[PDB]
Amino acid sequence: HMATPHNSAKVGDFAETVLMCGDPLRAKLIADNYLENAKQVNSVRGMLGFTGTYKGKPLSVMGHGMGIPSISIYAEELYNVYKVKTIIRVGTCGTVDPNVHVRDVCIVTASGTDSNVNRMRLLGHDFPATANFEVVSALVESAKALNIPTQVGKAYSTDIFYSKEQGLNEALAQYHFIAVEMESAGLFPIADYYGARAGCICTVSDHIITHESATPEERQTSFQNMIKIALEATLKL
Amino acid sequence: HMATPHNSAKVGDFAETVLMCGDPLRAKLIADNYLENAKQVNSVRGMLGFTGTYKGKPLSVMGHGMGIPSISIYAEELYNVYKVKTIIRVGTCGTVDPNVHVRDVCIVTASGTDSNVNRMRLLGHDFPATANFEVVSALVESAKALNIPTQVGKAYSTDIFYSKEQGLNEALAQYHFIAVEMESAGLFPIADYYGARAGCICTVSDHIITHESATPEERQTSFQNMIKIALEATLKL
Amino acid sequence: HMATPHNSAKVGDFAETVLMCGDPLRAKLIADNYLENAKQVNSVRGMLGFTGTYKGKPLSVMGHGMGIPSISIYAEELYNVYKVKTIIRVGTCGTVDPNVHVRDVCIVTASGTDSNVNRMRLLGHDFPATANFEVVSALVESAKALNIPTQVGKAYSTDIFYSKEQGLNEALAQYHFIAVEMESAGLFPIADYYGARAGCICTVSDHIITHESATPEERQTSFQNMIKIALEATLKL
Amino acid sequence: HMATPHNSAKVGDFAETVLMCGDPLRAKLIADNYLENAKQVNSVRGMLGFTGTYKGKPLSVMGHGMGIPSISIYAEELYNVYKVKTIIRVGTCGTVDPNVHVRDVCIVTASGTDSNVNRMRLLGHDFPATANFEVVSALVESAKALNIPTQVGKAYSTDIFYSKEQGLNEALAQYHFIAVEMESAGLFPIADYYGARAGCICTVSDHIITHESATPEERQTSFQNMIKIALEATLKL
Amino acid sequence: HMATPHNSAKVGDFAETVLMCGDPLRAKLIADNYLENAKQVNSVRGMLGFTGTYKGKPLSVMGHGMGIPSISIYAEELYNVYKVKTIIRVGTCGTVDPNVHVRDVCIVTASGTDSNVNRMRLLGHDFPATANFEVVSALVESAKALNIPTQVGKAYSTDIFYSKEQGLNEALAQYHFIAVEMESAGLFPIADYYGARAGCICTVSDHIITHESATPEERQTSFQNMIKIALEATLKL
Amino acid sequence: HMATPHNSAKVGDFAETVLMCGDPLRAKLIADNYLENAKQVNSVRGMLGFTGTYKGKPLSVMGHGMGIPSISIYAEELYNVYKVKTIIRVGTCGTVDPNVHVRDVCIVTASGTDSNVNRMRLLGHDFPATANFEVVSALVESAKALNIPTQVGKAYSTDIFYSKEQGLNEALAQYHFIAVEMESAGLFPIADYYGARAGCICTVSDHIITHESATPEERQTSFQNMIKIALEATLKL
Repeated sequence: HMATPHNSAKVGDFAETVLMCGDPLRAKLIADNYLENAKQVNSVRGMLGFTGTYKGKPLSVMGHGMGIPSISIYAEELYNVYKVKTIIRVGTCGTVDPNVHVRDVCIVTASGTDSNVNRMRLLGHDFPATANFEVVSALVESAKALNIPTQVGKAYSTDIFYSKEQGLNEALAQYHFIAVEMESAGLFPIADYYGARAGCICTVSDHIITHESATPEERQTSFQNMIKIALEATLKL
Repeated sequence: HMATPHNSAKVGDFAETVLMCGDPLRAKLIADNYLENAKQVNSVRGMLGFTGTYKGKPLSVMGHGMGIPSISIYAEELYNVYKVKTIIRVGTCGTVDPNVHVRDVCIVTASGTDSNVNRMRLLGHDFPATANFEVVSALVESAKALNIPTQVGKAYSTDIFYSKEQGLNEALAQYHFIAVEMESAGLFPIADYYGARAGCICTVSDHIITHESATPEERQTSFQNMIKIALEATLKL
Repeated sequence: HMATPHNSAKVGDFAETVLMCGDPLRAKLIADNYLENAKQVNSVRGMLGFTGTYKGKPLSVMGHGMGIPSISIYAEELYNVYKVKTIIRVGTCGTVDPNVHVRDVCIVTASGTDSNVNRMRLLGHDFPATANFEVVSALVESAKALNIPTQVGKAYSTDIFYSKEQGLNEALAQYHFIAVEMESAGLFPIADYYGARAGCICTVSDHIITHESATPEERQTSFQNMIKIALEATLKL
Repeated sequence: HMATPHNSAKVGDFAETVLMCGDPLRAKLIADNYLENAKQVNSVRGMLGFTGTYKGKPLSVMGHGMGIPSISIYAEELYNVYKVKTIIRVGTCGTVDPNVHVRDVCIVTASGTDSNVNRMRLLGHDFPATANFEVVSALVESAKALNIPTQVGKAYSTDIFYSKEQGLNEALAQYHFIAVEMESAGLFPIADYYGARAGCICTVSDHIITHESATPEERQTSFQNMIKIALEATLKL
Repeated sequence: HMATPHNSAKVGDFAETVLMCGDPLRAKLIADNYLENAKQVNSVRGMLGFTGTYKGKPLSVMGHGMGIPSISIYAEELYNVYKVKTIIRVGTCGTVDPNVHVRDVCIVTASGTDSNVNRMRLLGHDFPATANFEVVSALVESAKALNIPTQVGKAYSTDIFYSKEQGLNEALAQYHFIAVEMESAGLFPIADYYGARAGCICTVSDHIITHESATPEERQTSFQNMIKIALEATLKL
Repeated sequence: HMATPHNSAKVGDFAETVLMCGDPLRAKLIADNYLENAKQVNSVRGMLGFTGTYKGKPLSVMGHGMGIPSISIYAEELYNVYKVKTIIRVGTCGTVDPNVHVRDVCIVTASGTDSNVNRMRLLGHDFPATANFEVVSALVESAKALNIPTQVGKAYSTDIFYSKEQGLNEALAQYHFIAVEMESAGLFPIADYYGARAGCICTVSDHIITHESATPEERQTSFQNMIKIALEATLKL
């Protein structure tokens, strides 16, 4: 009998800090290239998860799939069953902000959404999906120590990758949303429920307004910046 | 350059009919054990997809991940880029209906949801996520020919696997929803948008109100029934 | 001492199968021209209802008035007090679909709406108003036996006949809604509540986008086809 | 070709003031017992309408059927096509107010609702369905002149006669709603749109909280009071 | 220990009738120029309140600040703690109605809003913020005795003075809202809760569509008219 | 002609950094006891505002009234007309969190709300009212330098001081909201619109759940601690 319907890991197999990204093959890339002593601890549904050490400190990395419902399953389980204390989401994003550019690293303070999941948690009201301040601060300070500039601010998590919605990008730009992605607004309230911590850091692959797009080489540079910031932050958490 | 951001398959690598299930490893099980001549055509993000034949007719099977946002990405791409004509979702479900029991096969005619994705398509109004009548009929007729009883009726697709919502199950039972799952309400409107076809068939693993639960052996038997119905239906579609 | 506040019929005065249309004078025309041994069983509020036989089987026909609140009153009473098992709504509709034309016969699988009644039944969520599959199938098979082509698919039930809403028609057309009327979305959830069956069949009088319109002579012919399909379907139910 | 799809009357056949009630047979009773020089001007769908004189002044009376969608059709047509200036709704109601009793006459100043029709008119915001002040005033003074006490205050128009909603009656009572009915909230905004006038007066048939119910004799007394108030008010309008 | 968190007055220091305006300095001007024996009874938060007599009858005047939340605090306290029976709001307003002009006096019968406060009182439904009919009638009659023409009809209370909302003014004009301000819709339901009375009268300082605006001398003239109407109305209440 | 309808200050009369609190008399106390060379720059509506220096750096202090609509007027004007760059709200709050106590200092990262103002800015979606990270960090370190412990996390801004809402406090506690107040959720999106910065710090006067309450002497100690944290923070901003 598995510890959860979606994870074959035993309790204790996950470290107290987990980095998560949507693509399980990127979780494997992170484990292979940045973790020592790495072991695979889950392969249910292909959602690869790993546990090793980064500069001596135990750390896990696991895929979360695409969209709020998917990350909600995995994060709820990590906090509840596996007793994880901190999850940092790592990924790519689009941007609409006029002063944010392709290749920028975005540290998320809070995330809006077009999902109903947070209204359902707070009697239909506005519940800001808010990153933990110690996690945000650790990402900011790590980036500074690594000499990597960052953008710090709001994300927007959508349920629909293939948006047909007119006027959305313009409103997001007006209020200086810096990242558009699909998961962070589902993660932060789950961390709240469990008295635990979460954050998110993303790299800008596309400017939704100007249509600038990162080259493969720029995506490599940005990814290497982002993952080093996240990894060094875990030593602080 | 991949044909889509989430699929490395070339146009033409997918048959005009695709079976989809949330777990890519179950897609592989279907391809290996029920399709002949199965070839893997996608492994991006571990979301395995295959193309082979059932009784000589080309058929594909691919994972769709968990939740409406995930299936929406994959289905939008299959209809738009790969020119798929028919998607049949296959899976397990819970039930709340007093006349539905563990091991029952459920053929979905329409699906409700707590997602916002369909309100956003229809100016905020009620948009029923409705299965295609030829697909539903093909599934019903296939089951009749295979001597397998079916329940035919409404599903409910939730964004939240780990529900904390009081009164929901009782209202679903009152109106005889037969299946609770997480994806069909996102699939059916995308098929509409592309002038294409979709349906869903599921087997009951759990009764959410009585707490009865299928054993692993029962889940295997149910799966075998369901998949035979779906495969035979594809010959009619 | 009436059995309901809106119906003087005694329990037993209605057959288990009832055809309903908005106009009570059309219910009388159906009863006079297609039922044998028809007896008037209600005239409260002018909402004429009749009971006789069609080809030997008991059948009733009654008006339901205009709009969801009106049909809700009459259908709730028919299922609850009069122990009706099957209601088939018959009527005319508009269409927005590019491939549906005036004079087409539409068999409804599910209906969207701008009403709040179904959100109120399902804790504010999306509750698809869904026709019973056996009823839909009986109507489809009846039309086939009569060599009458049909369109099968979604309707949209509006509270506002004199719409002023910009963009609605275009969105309905985009998702291939085939019929626009005012009642079916209220009928189907009431059938669900009582564990009973309902369906709807309509003929297109107007194309809302192209502005084509049926002549009076064409409306009479369409009506005759539609009512024959429904009557023959009742024999299979 | 009829002047509207629901009314065979010619332009000019309706007086500038129209009394309306849900039951067309009650419209006929009002015409038969209170109008002189009465002629029937509509019988489409059985929705009887009449035009005569009350104490020398032309006055019409017509049924409107049950529910907001039904009255919306007939009232929109009366103001737009028939150039009516004033509609007064007359009917029965329930009450929840602790200081209102069965047999009381209620003059409606504004009406709440669970319908979406008024949100759709005002960009989703709160649009109070508000009676015209001159009409309200004419009803109040007419009652004073006739020595009939009245209750003056808010109504609530519901789409669901067979309510299953918990806590509604208690909230309506807390805010001293005096009448529960099904149509007035749909009438007043249409009058607004046409720069015209509307009101509503109702007699209490039932106390929804205490379950007191008017006897047939009490219903006769209250009806005679209400209709005399309405008729006398028309002379001032 | 103060009688409320926002008011230093002792129980009884307020008359049973209170005029309120947004600007506490204007409340002081009203007390100084129109009340006899006026004494200041509150200065908490600068929200000046006063109690005196007008033509022998006890009357109070107090500021309520800007917006629904502010007036909700002060009015709730006045009705609950200070046992006030009647509150009349006096102020300035904009208009969008084509037949309303700068300097007009508007007597409010009911008020719409973009606030959520009334939906939260009535289980999410439409709750009309409705003025007490005796107050409306007293204001109308007072104006007539003073030979001052008045406009009588709906207001709209917004939370956002600096509106950026497209299409709102056009919709308000189409349904003949005569006044735009920020507080009345919050006042009237609180009066209902306590079984008390409220009304609102304002003078048009700006036409939002034509951009016409009152001169300072005209604003003084209209204010004197409006305040005299309110004062005389208090003698009838 | 005033620079704005609610403020008599000339352009330039406000420093680029402004502390704001609800009570204008508390604004006056802050200016008198903590600013040097303070001059009053506004008295419209009694909403006192002042400008001086703190430790040599220009600084203003002004009241904002009670509730989101009030602070929206003043903050919009300060950012737009007066070209303010940073607003820090200072005040008192309640708490429901089990780990937060009376006298605690709360630094707000983001604020939820039952207001509609932010949905109206983002096409009906969830828009998190989010404090600027540099401001939050300036407040946290200022407290660290002063050896004052702080709580950092979410606030909830309500429109209704006199809440009657069942289950709200329990949900706020479950998700570890640390502060309940009435304004911050309105401030943060306005700062966003103008490309500027805002934050909020409050001291807990009351525990809503335990009913523990600050003595007047304790409120004074906490207020001084909070205000010194804000003042020192302005020197880093």
